[PDB]
Formats: sequence, structure tokens, C-alpha cells
Amino acid sequence: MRILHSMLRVADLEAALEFYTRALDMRLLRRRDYPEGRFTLAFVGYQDERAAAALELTHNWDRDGYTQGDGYGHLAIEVEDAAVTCARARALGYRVTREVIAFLEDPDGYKVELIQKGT
Amino acid sequence: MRILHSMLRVADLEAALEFYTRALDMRLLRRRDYPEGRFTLAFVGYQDERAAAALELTHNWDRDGYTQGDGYGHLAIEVEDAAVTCARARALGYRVTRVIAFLEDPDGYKVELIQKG
Ligand SMILES: [Zn+2]
Ligand SMILES: [Zn+2]
Repeated sequence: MRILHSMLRVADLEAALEFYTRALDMRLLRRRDYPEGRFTLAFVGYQDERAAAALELTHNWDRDGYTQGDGYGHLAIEVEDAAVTCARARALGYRVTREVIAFLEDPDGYKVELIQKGT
Repeated sequence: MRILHSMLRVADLEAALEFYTRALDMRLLRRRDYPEGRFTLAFVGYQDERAAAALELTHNWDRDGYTQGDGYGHLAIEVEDAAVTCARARALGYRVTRVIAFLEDPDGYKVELIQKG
């Protein structure tokens, strides 16, 4: 058995993909529209889904935002240098909650934990 | 770069660990109390954290339950036989909601089972 992915609902799919690709160097693994269900999915990550865990992003066409709650914690990502990742995210105008570990917020306010490689 | 883990806050850490270890065959990778912060965390998964993504579970000592929103979706797990894992989860008393299936953990977090493939 293996963990395949976490799924997060996003108010704006392209806004979410722009963050994961620019701030986090992720690649779009697959993307599909479901008019029958009025939703779109995008899988993003680093390796192909057959090799590693990915992040699934869902946008429901009939929604403009979601209730977050305080149950969901964060997504942790291993990075080469947390300070460079942080500085780049701030340069792109993204919220850096705390700044070797650091925390980013995606456009929907989901927290991303940056864990510098070799910790 | 790689995804290390998702983190979820649980009302009862023992109840969460019984689900993840017995219904989903996960190994308890590590567990640590932090008296200074009045919380405990546990890491669960299949491979060691250096090789694959894990799941982090947190319990805050001063909390009895968490506000669950509709933003967080689910955690998907690859299984050898979805109908077998499903039936075992049911045999342990866990709910199986509406080859892919959906389980609910003790806090109501959804687990998507995807048969390998
Ligand atoms: Zn974490
Ligand atoms: Zn999924």
C-alpha cells in the first residue's frame, strides 16, 4: 500500500495552479473537466503518480470559496533551501506565515510546511 | 523536491491510530509528546519518511474535537484489493461511505481507496 494524494478544494483552479507551479516548482500531472458533475480536477506534483504522492486540486463550478475549519493542518514539502523558497514566494506576493522550517499559504489559505532537505 | 506528509488534527489520538494501523495497515512511524505546547503528534505510513509520504496526526491536549470545513477533501491510498480493505474496515466497525471506495476515519476525515492498477 502507499499514499497516493491529499485532495483540497480551491476557489480558483488557475490561481491555485499558478501558486503550486511558480512558488513550489510542481508540474501538472493530469487535468480533467467533468461537466456532468460541474467540477474540474488537477493533479500536481514532482514525480509521476505511479512513483510518488501528489496533490489533487478540485474546483466545484457552483462554488466561489470554502469553509476551512481547524481540523486540516498542512501539506509538508521537502525543499533544497527554505529561505530561497520563502523569498521567491514573498517576491511573487504570496503570504509567508512564518520564516530549517518555514510556512507558506496558498491562495485559498491552505498552509504549506517547507522542510529543508536534510532535517 | 517531494511531498513529505499531510497533517490532520484528531480529537482522540488513540482512536485515530487504531483506525490507521488496523483498518489501513499503516505503521506508527513515530510519536512524540510536547508538554511545552500541550500537544502530541504521531506519524503513520507505509514506508519510512525518507522514502515516501506519511500522514501526521496531531492532538491538542486542550481540545475535544475540531471544526471540520468543506475545503479539505480526502486522503487517497493505493490498495491491493479495495473490496477486501473495505470489508475489513467494516468488520472493525468503521463506516464505508458513498475500482474506488470511501472510508471515514474516527474524526470523519474521508479516505479514498484506489485499487492498484
Ligand atoms: Zn508537518
Ligand atoms: Zn482523490
